[PDB]
Amino acid sequence: GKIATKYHGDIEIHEKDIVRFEQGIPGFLEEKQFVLLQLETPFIILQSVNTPALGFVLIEPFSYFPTYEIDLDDNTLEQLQITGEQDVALYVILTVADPFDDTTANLQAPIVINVHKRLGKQVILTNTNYKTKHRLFPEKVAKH
Repeated sequence: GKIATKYHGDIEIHEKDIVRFEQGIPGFLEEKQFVLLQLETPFIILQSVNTPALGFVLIEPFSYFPTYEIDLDDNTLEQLQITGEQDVALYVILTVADPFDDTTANLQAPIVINVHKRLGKQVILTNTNYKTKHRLFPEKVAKH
């Protein structure tokens, strides 16, 4: 099938490309089908198959946040059929700034995918030190 996208133009996608988010994503419960499209960069677009403008910029968190450590709740593990960490790909969503060096990531709400089962969820971590905005880069502007 063919879809429109935010960053890639019109593309052809296969059924086996689709990751199903059975609960949608927070704010958009009706958005249950996404494809992951590499920004030809360490960046991947979480692209809705139904709504072209709904395309989020993702990174794999450890590339910028090497100590990122989360503990998924039992309900999420069941919903995504996760048996161990080998089943899982993790991503965090960026809030892209201009200039890019001011970009932040939401470490509180990672995207969690069981890759081989093609199932996804955005998990909101409630028990943790992580916040909605963590800079990807150290501060450059001088400060007292």
